[PDB]
Amino acid sequence: SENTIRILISSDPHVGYGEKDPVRGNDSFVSFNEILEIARERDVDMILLGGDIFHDNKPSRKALYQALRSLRLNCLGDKPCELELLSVCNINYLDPNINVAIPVFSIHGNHDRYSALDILQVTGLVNYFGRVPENDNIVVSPILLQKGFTKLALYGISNVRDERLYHSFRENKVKFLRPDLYRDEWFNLLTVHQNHSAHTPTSYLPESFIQDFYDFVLWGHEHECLIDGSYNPTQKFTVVQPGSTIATSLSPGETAPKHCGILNITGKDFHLEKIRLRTVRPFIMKDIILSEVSVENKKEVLTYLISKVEEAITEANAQWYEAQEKPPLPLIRLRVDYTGGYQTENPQRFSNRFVGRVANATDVVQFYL
Amino acid sequence: GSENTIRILISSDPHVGYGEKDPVRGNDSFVSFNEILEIARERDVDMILLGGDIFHDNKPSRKALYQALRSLRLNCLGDKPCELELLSLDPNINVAIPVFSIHGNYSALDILQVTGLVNYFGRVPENDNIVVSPILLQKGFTKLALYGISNVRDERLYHSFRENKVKFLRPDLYRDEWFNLLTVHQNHSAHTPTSYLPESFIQDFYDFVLWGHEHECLIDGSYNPTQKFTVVQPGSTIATSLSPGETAPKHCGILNITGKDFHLEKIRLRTVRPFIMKDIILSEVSSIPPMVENKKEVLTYLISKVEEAITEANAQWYEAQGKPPLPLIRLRVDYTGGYQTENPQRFSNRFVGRVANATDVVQFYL
Ligand SMILES: [Mn+2]
Ligand SMILES: [Mn+2]
Ligand SMILES: [Mn+2]
Ligand SMILES: [Mn+2]
Repeated sequence: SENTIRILISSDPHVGYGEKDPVRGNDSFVSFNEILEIARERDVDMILLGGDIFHDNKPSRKALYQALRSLRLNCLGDKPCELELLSVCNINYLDPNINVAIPVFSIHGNHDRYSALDILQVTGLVNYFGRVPENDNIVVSPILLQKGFTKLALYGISNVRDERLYHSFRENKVKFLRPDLYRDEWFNLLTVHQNHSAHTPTSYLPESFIQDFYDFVLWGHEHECLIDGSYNPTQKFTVVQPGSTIATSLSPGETAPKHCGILNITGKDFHLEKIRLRTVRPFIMKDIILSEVSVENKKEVLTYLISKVEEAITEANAQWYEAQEKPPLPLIRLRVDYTGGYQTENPQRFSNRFVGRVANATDVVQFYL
Repeated sequence: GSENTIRILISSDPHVGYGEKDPVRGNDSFVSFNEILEIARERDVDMILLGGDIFHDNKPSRKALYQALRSLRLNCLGDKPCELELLSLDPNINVAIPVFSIHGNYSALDILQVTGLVNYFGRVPENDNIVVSPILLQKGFTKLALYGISNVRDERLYHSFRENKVKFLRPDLYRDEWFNLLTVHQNHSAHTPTSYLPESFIQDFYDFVLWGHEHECLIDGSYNPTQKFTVVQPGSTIATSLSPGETAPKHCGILNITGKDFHLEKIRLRTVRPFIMKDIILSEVSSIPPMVENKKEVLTYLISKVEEAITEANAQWYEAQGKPPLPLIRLRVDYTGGYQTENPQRFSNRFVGRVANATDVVQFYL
């Protein structure tokens, strides 16, 4: 406990997504808050984030305020002054229960002077690292942290266009300034924000392009929770893609239940514990095939799908109780294949049928062939 | 070291953002507001107190907001824990210096407060009726009861006082151990008796009244024998106009309070640009021959006074420090009696790169 660095790890909070929305318009704020709230409740030493912190490129004053609020309420702790408030600005003393500062560390995403990072960072609440100035020639300088005997090297690469990144690695334009003080005695963390898999080989970052000396790799960008990770035995590291904290579209990857994680680093071994996020709105997606189901057909399709949406709703309620009075309006998406001569309907029309019952007021279904 | 003294840096109207987009003066507001806080730190005070008009603009820019927070973190935030050693609580730790302020005239200000760098107070729920709940502070045996009234249109405040609709909630425990400090942001003087706040309307139990909203530095303060308190109108930290009050050299003060006793130390601002102003009556001058083709003469006399004002300005910048920036120079010229004048901007352009307000160098009147 005295030589173990505790890092709460998450990614992609997307602060300010759907601000205007009359149902979901707060989700962003709430969950980014749950993230930092867990960190204090679980008493970690720092927070690491995978980038994509604000959604909008120029965030609202509301968004900026909300991130700041949650950052203070949880990560600032106690402020020292010889001035007591009788009726904080709160006297610290040197008590056993003293509220320490939990510094937040993040790289930048594709969303990420001045500048969203500038206001967070200048208040000393968020620390930005791994930023890249030239894409053609990158020089990654690490953060060096010491807790007890354990030493942690923290390397960062801010989001680079994947193709450009692909070539920079291939042409040797990505150097890692490693330290020579206690060389080979550091735990090396890499925090990136690129696609992990791609349709096109040059549009992602191959795990093989990441040098064997690294022990841990935090994977931003990708929103799907894969918090348990994977061990690359050729590069000898462990890759954790935490996923986002909010469902930023109705894709199958956003349906996997969101978590964050505490990375307990001691010396050179580590332990990672997954922690379910409660504040995230449930998202159940079902794929329906016309051929599988058993032409002048309206009633047969409509009743089935409407009773199939009411199926997902109760399945989504189940998982909010499992994740955790009334649960929040769930997100429901149906992918249906109406091949084989089946009578369809209007997409939004079907989605006006569930107003007040689902949170995605517009696209509850998509009809493909 | 003792310590039973509450030390408070007093200042007002920093007007962060004023003249943001000017090539020359663009950065004055930011630096002078930073100096205020830099001094507070150099002098190890316990807290900062401002009279309001912190931001010049209603919605200050993302730049204006950035600088204020930068200055607040650098000088006021102080050291943070963090139990983790970055390799790139001792006895030389830097403590937090809390900033308290009232309002002048999801705000940027709410950002200042939510970060935990400034505490807005003295808010008024209703303009017609004002109730003032005091912040109670204490450091040792010394007890400070800090009261605020954020700006109210002088006409309504006047009346709200006269009609006994302004109530002060005084704490009942240790009744007289409280040193009572009031922060206001109103006109101190006016030509009609309802558009300023008379010191007489302020209840006699106060001991020190901080007076924002009057930009002119009168930091030496004033004793009110009848009400028995001391009024200190520190002034702004930038010249927000070219008026006579803006000419008095800008200052801030550290206010040491022990028990019901106080003492005010005053500090000259270094970062404030010089501003000299000359009031000129052409009939009060020879060599300017009245009622004949005098334009050539008037011009040399005026151009010389400007030059003369520039030297006084440079000199005043050195007196303050203990190369100067381009000075602010205003000539208020009374041309009555048959004297020929020039275009004000033509005249002001004869000093581009020489003064900091080229567009305005003079004002002609009768
Ligand atoms: Mn991304
Ligand atoms: Mn993202
Ligand atoms: Mn003002
Ligand atoms: Mn004012």
